[PDB]
Amino acid sequence: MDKFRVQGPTRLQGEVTISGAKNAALPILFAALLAEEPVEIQNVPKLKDIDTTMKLLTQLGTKVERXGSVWIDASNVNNFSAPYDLVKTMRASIWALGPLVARFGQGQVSLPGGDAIGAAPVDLHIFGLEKLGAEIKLEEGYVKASVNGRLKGAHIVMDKVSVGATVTIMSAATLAEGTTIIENAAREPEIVDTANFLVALGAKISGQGTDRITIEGVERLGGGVYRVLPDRIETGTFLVAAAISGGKIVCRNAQPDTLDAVLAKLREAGADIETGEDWISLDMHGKRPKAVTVRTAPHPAFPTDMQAQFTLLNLVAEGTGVITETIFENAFMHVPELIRMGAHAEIESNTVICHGVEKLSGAQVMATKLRASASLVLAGCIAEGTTVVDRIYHIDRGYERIEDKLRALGANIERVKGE
Repeated sequence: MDKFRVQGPTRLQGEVTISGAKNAALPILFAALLAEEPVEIQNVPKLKDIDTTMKLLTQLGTKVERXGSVWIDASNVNNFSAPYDLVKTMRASIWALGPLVARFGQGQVSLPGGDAIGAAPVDLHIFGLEKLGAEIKLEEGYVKASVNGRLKGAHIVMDKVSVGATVTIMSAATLAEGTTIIENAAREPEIVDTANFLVALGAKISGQGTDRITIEGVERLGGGVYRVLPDRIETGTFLVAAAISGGKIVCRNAQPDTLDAVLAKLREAGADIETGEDWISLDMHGKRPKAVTVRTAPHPAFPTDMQAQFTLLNLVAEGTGVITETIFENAFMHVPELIRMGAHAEIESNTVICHGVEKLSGAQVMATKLRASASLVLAGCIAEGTTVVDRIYHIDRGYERIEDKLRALGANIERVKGE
């Protein structure tokens, strides 16, 4: 079980190449089940969930192989069931359902369960599939779907914005007879990416990125090559790394338009930002950041996934700032950790009041979730002395060897194995 040992302080500066977004690669990989011809998915990160997905696809009869790309040949899918053993660690497995029933008229996915009635994300997926005409059975620890003939286009109104269900409905609708309109659709850049992938295969989709997506069903989907978009949260994390350390960083393989709110917030904190077609640069000029006000909200507003990083920024900024969380409740476990490192903060309901200090001090801190976790590593980089971040498996789930990227930026960081 790994930990990170970090020696600070170190200015984070230089260049970093942003990885493809896991959250776009996953739905695209599942959508490839719809493809009749070979597909090459480029820019796919090397993360556990990708491996799990490859294994799942293979179980269905898909030919799969990987490097930076993942090659999928779903021409011969011949099994329509995703078993317990293969789905247990990954809820995104539900994404196999829609493509299977849309293309083959049948599909089933194991449901580990555990969610309280009324707190089951699968519900929205089932809702959408039923709207499309599928018959759904909950039995034998599975969610089973079937339809005689083609799914049928429908006007669907989502009662809650769900990235997961939006992908299931959009994907399955590409092979339905008629037009499907998804009202209250999720707007995430990852949704736009998946839609663009589908269109590259021959689908007819419009409205992606807005609250209303319209899909005109087609007979079949083909194949080809598609490049997954950059990870916007990873980009944000590296931008913040330079912002809190007086550095200058250039993020390569980036997509500026997915980060409007984040860039604008960084500007407020005093950063000098430049953008290009596929890059973003941030320069602090050796200066300490200025405190800012942050309010999380649905895309394209400030992302909840950048909250911890901005909290850290405020904690070492000049002035007093407030971070308000409107999406996820209780997303503040990183705060007591930071306070152990010398930060000054008060948690008040759904907000964190930040009193910026000049320098942090190293400490033994614990990761307990992805973002707050990467934030702890960043704090270690700029803190005085030695910091040990425990439970880094959290970070590993969402960042491709973050220590390597940080090292290239000047960090003194070591992955400690305990051997």
